[PDB]
Amino acid sequence: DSLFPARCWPDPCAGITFQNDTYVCGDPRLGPVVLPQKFPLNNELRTYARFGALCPAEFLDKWATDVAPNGTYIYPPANGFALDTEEQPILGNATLPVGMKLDRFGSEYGTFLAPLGAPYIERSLPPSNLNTFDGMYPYNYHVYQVTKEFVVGLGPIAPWFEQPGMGTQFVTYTNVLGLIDDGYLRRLDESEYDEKVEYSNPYTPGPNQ
Amino acid sequence: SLFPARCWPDPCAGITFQNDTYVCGDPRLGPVVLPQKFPLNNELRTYARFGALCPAEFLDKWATDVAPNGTYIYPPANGFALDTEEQPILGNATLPVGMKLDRFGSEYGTFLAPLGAPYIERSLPPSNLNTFDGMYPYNYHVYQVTKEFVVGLGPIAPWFEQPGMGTQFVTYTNVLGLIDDGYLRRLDESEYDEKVEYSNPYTPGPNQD
Ligand SMILES: NC(=O)c1cccc([C@@H]2O[C@H](COP(=O)(O)OP(=O)(O)OC[C@H]3O[C@@H](n4cnc5c(N)ncnc54)[C@H](O)[C@@H]3O)[C@@H](O)[C@H]2O)c1
Ligand SMILES: *[C@@H]1O[C@H](CO[C@@H]2O[C@@H](C)[C@@H](O)[C@@H](O)[C@@H]2O)[C@@H](O[C@@H]2O[C@H](CO)[C@@H](O)[C@H](O)[C@H]2NC(C)=O)[C@H](O)[C@H]1NC(C)=O
Ligand SMILES: *[C@@H]1O[C@H](CO[C@@H]2O[C@@H](C)[C@@H](O)[C@@H](O)[C@@H]2O)[C@@H](O[C@@H]2O[C@H](CO)[C@@H](O)[C@H](O)[C@H]2NC(C)=O)[C@H](O)[C@H]1NC(C)=O
Ligand SMILES: *[C@@H]1O[C@H](CO[C@@H]2O[C@@H](C)[C@@H](O)[C@@H](O)[C@@H]2O)[C@@H](O[C@@H]2O[C@H](CO)[C@@H](O)[C@H](O)[C@H]2NC(C)=O)[C@H](O)[C@H]1NC(C)=O
Ligand SMILES: *[C@@H]1O[C@H](CO[C@@H]2O[C@@H](C)[C@@H](O)[C@@H](O)[C@@H]2O)[C@@H](O[C@@H]2O[C@H](CO)[C@@H](O)[C@H](O)[C@H]2NC(C)=O)[C@H](O)[C@H]1NC(C)=O
Ligand SMILES: *[C@@H]1O[C@H](CO[C@@H]2O[C@@H](C)[C@@H](O)[C@@H](O)[C@@H]2O)[C@@H](O)[C@H](O)[C@H]1NC(C)=O
Ligand SMILES: *[C@@H]1O[C@H](CO)[C@@H](O)[C@H](O)[C@H]1NC(C)=O
Ligand SMILES: [Ca+2]
Ligand SMILES: [Ca+2]
Ligand code: NA
Repeated sequence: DSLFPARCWPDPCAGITFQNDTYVCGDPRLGPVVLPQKFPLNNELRTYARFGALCPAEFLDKWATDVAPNGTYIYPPANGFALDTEEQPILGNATLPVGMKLDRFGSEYGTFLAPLGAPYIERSLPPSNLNTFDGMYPYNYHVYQVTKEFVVGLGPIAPWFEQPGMGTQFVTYTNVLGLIDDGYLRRLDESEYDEKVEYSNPYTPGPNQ
Repeated sequence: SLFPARCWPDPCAGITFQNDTYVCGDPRLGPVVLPQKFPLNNELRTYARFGALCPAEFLDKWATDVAPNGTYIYPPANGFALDTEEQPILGNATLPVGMKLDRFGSEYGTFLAPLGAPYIERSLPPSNLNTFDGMYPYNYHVYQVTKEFVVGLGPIAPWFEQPGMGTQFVTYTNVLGLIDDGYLRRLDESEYDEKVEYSNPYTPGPNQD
């Protein structure tokens, strides 16, 4: 393991402007120095090489507008859905059933979720989505459960940010907070997603029903 | 917990013993011994193999019979998730050279997932963890694309008491054929035992010209 690929030593942070010691190389775009060590977060991050095989400045050079602190991450086209052979996004409008569990790295003003437990690398997220903004939600990780059916854009996640992607994303037409407001999602606390059976599916009916 | 606590005292009630080393002596219920090492143990960390059901309940719901002659019933539309009009969500997509895929199953089949996808994201029955070739414990195979080729690519519908919602790659030619024609190569476990080997070096960064 370790924070950087072995090639990056002895100066892995060369080219990075230090800003704040909470983050890798002092740069919030490179995510937090400290990573989760409890289930399920550690399970979702077990396959996560933060910069792939790149070093920090190469990673920022590739995926952001500038290695300097003013550089912003560039996001994939077509809302990050994987593209078919004709460059069109693969997705469909789909009804999320009551009982389905969803999770998300990001504030509740966002519109992108994944099925509960998807690996971080399946989400094609940059390292900064693991930064903590509310101490009640370390690593900006939120878990929800569908309390009333609603329709979302549903489809595969394109590779991005030096990761393979290919999770499924749910792109909502109301942001998360709005969906909670209107009774479509409820928040789950950690006791509701800390055992294996709580990842299983009781709501989908069988073929013989 | 192998069985949900609700199934005690006698979880194997209704199951006919057939073969030892399988849960309740029934190969449809998968092996007793589950994988002990990364990445397989990472892929099964969220797997409750019957959900909240007891073995006979699970077979009654998902197979044609609890008796040994029962066979698992599979989801329609080749297991793709369905949109609000009951059409499968998928597109034809080019898999790029370098992409890593994996699969629980034999090389005569056609369904793969992105390397590292959780077992519950694949909506597979317990018997896809059965070992048929000691060279491949749990029938777990990993591949890398060596020449680009087109697959059906889409979200995985929930089935078998699991949420699904990984992405599946549905090949037009079985795995063995694709290896033989030079589209896939087999990976040794040494080639997927480190986090960096799950990252993506082949997808290019956005154009900034
Ligand atoms: N296996 C995974 O890891 C996986 C990844 C992503 C998604 C999925 C999910 O798998 C589900 C399908 O399961 P199934 O066992 O049918 O897959 P697979 O093993 O690839 O087989 C495909 C078809 O090819 C035929 N055939 C396969 N072997 C032989 C053989 N030795 N001899 C003769 N014919 C054979 C047969 O029609 C079979 O149904 C589907 O619902 C899908 O959602 C799994
Ligand atoms: C690094 O900066 C943070 C402040 O960052 C802001 O607040 C975060 C919650 C998040 O919104 C970031 O994106 C923001 O840029 C410092 O956090 C403060 O730390 C002081 C410690 O003296 C503490 O008193 C305050 O409570 C913190 N402020 C907030 C708003 O939480 C942090 O200390 C900085 N790191 C270092 C090493 O100084
Ligand atoms: C599971 O076992 C069966 C054999 O039947 C079981 O074992 C007996 C010793 C006895 O205890 C029975 O009551 C059990 O039900 C295997 O089926 C045999 O397979 C071989 C090789 O393929 C074949 O030559 C025999 O004809 C088969 N016998 C029958 C009755 O079909 C079966 O292969 C085992 N399955 C697994 C996954 O191990
Ligand atoms: C598939 O098998 C079931 C169950 O078979 C019985 O139980 C097994 C464990 C073993 O002991 C078999 O030899 C048994 O016949 C069949 O279910 C029927 O179960 C009823 C229950 O009242 C019993 O009366 C019958 O005799 C069985 N039916 C027959 C013999 O026609 C089931 O029929 C089998 N599969 C199909 C497609 O019918
Ligand atoms: C995806 O493309 C297939 C056809 O792709 C060709 O055939 C495959 C077997 C494989 O060799 C590919 O590399 C080829 O490019 C479409 O299948 C056709 O669909 C139409 C209408 O749905 C049907 O009438 C044709 O007979 C199908 N062809 C075959 C050979 O079955 C498929 O529709 C495409 N899927 C999407 C979502 O665009
Ligand atoms: C972004 O900022 C660049 C200059 O940043 C400064 O120089 C670099 C080398 C670092 O030392 C950094 O800490 C400094 O703040 C500009 O050259 C560039 O044009 C700016 N980008 C935009 C889009 O304006
Ligand atoms: C999904 O629904 C939204 C809102 O109703 C609509 O704007 C969009 O075109 C639909 N997309 C598909 C693929 O049906
Ligand atoms: Ca719990
Ligand atoms: Ca290795
Ligand atoms: Na070096």
